[PDB]
Amino acid sequence: IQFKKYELPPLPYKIDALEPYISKDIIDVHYNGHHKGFVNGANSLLERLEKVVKGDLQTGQYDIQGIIRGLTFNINGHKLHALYWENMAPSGKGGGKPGGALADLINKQYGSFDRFKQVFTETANSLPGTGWAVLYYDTESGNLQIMTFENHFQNHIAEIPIILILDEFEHAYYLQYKNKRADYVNAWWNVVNWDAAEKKLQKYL
Amino acid sequence: IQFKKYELPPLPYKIDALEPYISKDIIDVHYNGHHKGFVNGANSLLERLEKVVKGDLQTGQYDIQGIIRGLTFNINGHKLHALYWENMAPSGKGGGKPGGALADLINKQYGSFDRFKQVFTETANSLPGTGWAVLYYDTESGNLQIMTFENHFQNHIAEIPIILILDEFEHAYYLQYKNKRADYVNAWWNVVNWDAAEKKLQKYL
Amino acid sequence: IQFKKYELPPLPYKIDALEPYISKDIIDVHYNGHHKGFVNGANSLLERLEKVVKGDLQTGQYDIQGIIRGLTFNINGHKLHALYWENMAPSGKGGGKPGGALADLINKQYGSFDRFKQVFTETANSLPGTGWAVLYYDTESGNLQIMTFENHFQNHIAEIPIILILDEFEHAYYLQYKNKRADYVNAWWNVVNWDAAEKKLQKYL
Amino acid sequence: IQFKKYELPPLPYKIDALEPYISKDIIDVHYNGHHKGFVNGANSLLERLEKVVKGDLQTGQYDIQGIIRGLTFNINGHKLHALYWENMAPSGKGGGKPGGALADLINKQYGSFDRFKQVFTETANSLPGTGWAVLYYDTESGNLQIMTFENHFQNHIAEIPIILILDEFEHAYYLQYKNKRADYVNAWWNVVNWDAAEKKLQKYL
Ligand SMILES: [Fe+3]
Ligand SMILES: [Fe+3]
Ligand SMILES: [Fe+3]
Ligand SMILES: [Fe+3]
Repeated sequence: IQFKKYELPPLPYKIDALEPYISKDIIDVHYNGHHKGFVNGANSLLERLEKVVKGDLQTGQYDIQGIIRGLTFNINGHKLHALYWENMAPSGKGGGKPGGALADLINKQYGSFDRFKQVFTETANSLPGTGWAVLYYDTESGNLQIMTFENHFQNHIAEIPIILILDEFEHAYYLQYKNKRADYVNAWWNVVNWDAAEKKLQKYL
Repeated sequence: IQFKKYELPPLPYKIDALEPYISKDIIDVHYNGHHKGFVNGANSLLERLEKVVKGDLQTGQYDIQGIIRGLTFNINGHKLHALYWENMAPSGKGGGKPGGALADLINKQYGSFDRFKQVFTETANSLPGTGWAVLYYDTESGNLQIMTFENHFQNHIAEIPIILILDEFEHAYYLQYKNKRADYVNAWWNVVNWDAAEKKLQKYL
Repeated sequence: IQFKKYELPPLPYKIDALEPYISKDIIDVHYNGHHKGFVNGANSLLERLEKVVKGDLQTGQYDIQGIIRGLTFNINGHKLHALYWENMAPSGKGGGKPGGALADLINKQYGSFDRFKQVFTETANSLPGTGWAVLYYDTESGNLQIMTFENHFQNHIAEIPIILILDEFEHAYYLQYKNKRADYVNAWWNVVNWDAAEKKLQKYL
Repeated sequence: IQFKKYELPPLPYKIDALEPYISKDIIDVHYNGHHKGFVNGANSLLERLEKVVKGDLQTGQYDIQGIIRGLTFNINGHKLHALYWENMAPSGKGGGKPGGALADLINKQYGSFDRFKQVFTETANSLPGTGWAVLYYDTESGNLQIMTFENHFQNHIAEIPIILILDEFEHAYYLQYKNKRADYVNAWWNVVNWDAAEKKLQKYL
């Protein structure tokens, strides 16, 4: 008996494909260092949890909250980065405005893409500390719900899909933007994979 | 322009259907008081967010983190309780053991339902403070991942479905069990809607 | 080598001394059940941490984040309740308005005690989930800073003293007020130990 | 009526005084960028809270949880960095081992400074995400309690003094160590201001 392990997905493009918005130096360590670290961290914790389940680690030889909380940290660390990479694309394929159903929903709920961009940027910059900014598609209400995560595992909304995702941990921009997170946020719009976003949304319509 | 509002789902059974495991007094206020409060809280915050989007509330007339964080609190409060009600059933329909694919997965990953129950109960009782204990079906790895939430919005794992959900806020058991949360957890197994659980799991296989 | 253990302080009054604002039934289990549970939880975790330090628990036989986070949960659980009991007093000795330096500071920063009461009550009721509402005396700025804690260990401000403390976990009022936390908050003002508060403030002036 | 504003304390040394353990480039932006940002953020929120108190911002023109939570974030951001700067010193004045009462307490509770260093380093590296690692002096138990903070405001222990403090946000080491936080932690021991630590501890004995 055991749990299936996680696997680092391949990057959808070269590490420099996002320049000049996000330097290849950032992407390189962000993917090969940070993301890989989450896959590894999640897997080692799964191996440890398997031992708890099998009884190879008996009472007093583990602290369950440390394992469980470490798992939500690493698993989300992996899942969110995997979404992050696929949510971006080199300028041209990336950037611009959304079309199809996504654009329609955005207009109905925010008036226009231009307004949405403002509100999202504003909400992303209001995030106290490290975390993420995402646009959910609530399959229950049909609302494109904006949300900011603190760390990788706090503030998520249960079961619904992430359509737009922006990494706000400092390692996602520091080497290039230093402490100017807001400039990184502005630059990020230029590599958003709107087509992938529309494609994902379609799956829930 | 606006967001669609949330609606309190009807209870799947009478308020006393879960006795003697969970008194009708608890269920009554838990549903009509607590759950309804989340729907209302979420909706009023949505109305407020609409005003921010439309500009009826201008700069300096709102604190976005208060709205956004209040939304994750109330929206999850609503969604999780909605899952909670459907995840239980009067003794007979509720309780017992799971069958089908769910039982198979449980045996492959935990050895047996008996072991799973132990590990879940142990993990649920380790929760520091109020929150939830859930069993996820990770569509990525195929793992039935156990997790404890702190409050309604901390520790969730992105996008994956909740198969089993246990409410651990004090209002879910205090009136009947006082501070003996562990006794409430033991009693809860008797009303778990395993059929609904198998049904939900099937949807992702 | 070892760490000193914590001790449950004696209650400053009889368990019914706070009626009719907080029933003796609540106080009884709140002190003998909940508070005692924190002292015990903190001590057992300290014993476990001692074993990690001494090496009796070797690598792979513990998950440090579980121990450390369990310690902040239980230690604060103990400390905050200890402050809570001393921050209240039977009607007469408790309730009313503050005098001395505390009253003056309140007037300078909030205009009046009445205004302060309003803002504090408003802030306490805005707390999403379980936790606490406190009035700090920031020794750095001299500000009587209001704050809400989520659970027992989130949102504290480093090193400064708590002058006013209100428990907002459901077990502090459920048996008597059920889900009407706001009514409990209003009733609480009637047992606030303003003299003890003035006394504590004096120590930092 | 109003609240007193916070002030950025002057750096205790030149921005390059901590090299080669922490580059002057990091210190420069860490102090002039990050720390200053917290003082400013705290003050603007205080100004806003004053308006809520005075009534210049009426109902519906603010979201109290956003103000209150933003205050704990920024105030701690300021206080913790202020402690951080004073807790370090150029090599010579900094680094080495503690003496006096601090050393004795460390020996009684951890066996030796060497063991303490190991446990602290281990605990600091276990921190999931950004935050801090601190050594508290619990005035209640007399325990030198280790703790890791998540972000600037989560996991603190009420009212007790911080003797040792290590910043674990990525901006404290990224420019020099990139994602190798553990190497930064090892290097940090070389600039710990043990004398200041002993001095602060003395105040509570
Ligand atoms: Fe990242
Ligand atoms: Fe509930
Ligand atoms: Fe309590
Ligand atoms: Fe810092």
